[PDB]
Amino acid sequence: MIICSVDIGIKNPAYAIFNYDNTSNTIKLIAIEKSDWTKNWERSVARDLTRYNPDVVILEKQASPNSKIIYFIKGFFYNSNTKVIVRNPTGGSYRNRAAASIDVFIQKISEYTDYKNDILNKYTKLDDIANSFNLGLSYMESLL
Amino acid sequence: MIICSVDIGIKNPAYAIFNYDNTSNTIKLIAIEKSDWTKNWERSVARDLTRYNPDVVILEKQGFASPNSKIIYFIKGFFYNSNTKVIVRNPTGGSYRNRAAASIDVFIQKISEYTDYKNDILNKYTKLDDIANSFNLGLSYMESL
Repeated sequence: MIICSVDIGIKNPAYAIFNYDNTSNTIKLIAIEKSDWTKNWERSVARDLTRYNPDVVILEKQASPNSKIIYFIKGFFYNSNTKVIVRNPTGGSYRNRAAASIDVFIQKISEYTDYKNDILNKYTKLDDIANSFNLGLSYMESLL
Repeated sequence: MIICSVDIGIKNPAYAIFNYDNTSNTIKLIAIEKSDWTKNWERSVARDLTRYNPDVVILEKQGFASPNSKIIYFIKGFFYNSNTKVIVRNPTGGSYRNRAAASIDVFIQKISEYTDYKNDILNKYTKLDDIANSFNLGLSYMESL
């Protein structure tokens, strides 16, 4: 089973891709990447989602130009075999949320990837990365 | 060529289906029906759009603050990379009731040129707002053709 969580944005989208092994009840992080959806966001989203052929897609619940992406994905995976689930954002002011997410990320990712240093060196801004990672985790917590 | 114009609404959706013959430069109305998208709007929209297998789909432009852009972009994703083109068109002044009145007048007087089935269309559907809207939207698209 392949899981695709997506922090949705135009200038700063991000996606985390997990592999779910129901046999071993374990979870392995495959890849988190920062994307760009400013030039033909439709084709960019289709590409980025179908790249790894996911079994389930997790979208962050958000008048914003991102609900169009939510429903574009919903229509794009409707007649397919991929389930699209929209989840709530994974307290305080809205500005504190990104800091809490980055802390939880930098402290929780080491259990899943073993590739922490290169992820931190490649991507300096950890907002959307942390958001997608925590969104995927919050979905999979309901599974186990 | 089959053209599908869609007046978008949850409790009051409507769709007009035209047949476009580029050879004869003529246009024939096939069917206009009022739909219901209150129970699983996703399945309802997929059903109503794939019903006649259209070559092009015409969608009404809606603001992001309206609960209908979700239907717009659901359709866009639903027909993406397919052989059906999805085009969003502008609404075909004053109050919404004056807009609907002008649309109903243009509809009730212009449909007879295309369907020959005016009397039964008027007898079946009493409220003509969204029906007229979808018909005029399809016409406004084909005028560009």
